[PDB]
Amino acid sequence: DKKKGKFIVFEGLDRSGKSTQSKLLVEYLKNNNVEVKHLYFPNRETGIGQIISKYLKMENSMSNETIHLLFSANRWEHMNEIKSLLLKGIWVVCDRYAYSGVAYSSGALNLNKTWCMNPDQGLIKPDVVFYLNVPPNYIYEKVETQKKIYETYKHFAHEDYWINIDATRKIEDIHNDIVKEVTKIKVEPEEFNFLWS
Ligand SMILES: Cc1cn([C@@H]2C[C@H](O)[C@@H](CNC(=S)Nc3ccc(Cl)c(C(F)(F)F)c3)O2)c(=O)[nH]c1=O
Repeated sequence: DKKKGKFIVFEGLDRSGKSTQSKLLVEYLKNNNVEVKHLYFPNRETGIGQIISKYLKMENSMSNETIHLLFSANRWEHMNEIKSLLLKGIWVVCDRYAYSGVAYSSGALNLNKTWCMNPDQGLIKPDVVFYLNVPPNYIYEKVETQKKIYETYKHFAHEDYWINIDATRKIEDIHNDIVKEVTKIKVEPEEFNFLWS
């Protein structure tokens, strides 16, 4: 029944260095003989993710609710896999999750926050979210849009699982900070928890 692996999500704006730091953490975990799967959302695992790619390339004109639900569906299609890995003691490091879903739809597309949160209710909750904080300053690439998304990400800032990381600092120092925070996580197995608990 118990979750044995740890689940770490990285969030942040498009440029914030999510993928660099997530890659570095994976490498650190592996170097230490911790088994780990590196995942990212959205992905192209099935046809759901293929439609999402066409959206982001602005090749289709999909409505805001339709795309929002495809992003959430792409997370749901991964829950079996993520549950099974964590049950086995394999850690999961994931680049973006439901927090992106809410921040981008509610920030960029002006969808109601609660409506945006609902379809991700019940997803596995991560142990920690590292939010790679880079203030936006001078699809979605316009700084005003980035600022809207930045503002909505603040909806999560007060939560205990949410770890703000100043991602303007040196790559090595960011990595050391993330390793420092990972070493604080409880080592013992625990019950699975779920969004938005
Ligand atoms: C997991 C998730 C992510 N996002 C956004 C949209 C996109 O998936 C990501 C922001 N990064 C982007 S838009 N990268 C990007 C930039 C340019 C281009 Cl062309 C592309 C593409 F190749 F995918 F099209 C991708 O975060 C969402 O809006 N909702 C979600 O649920």
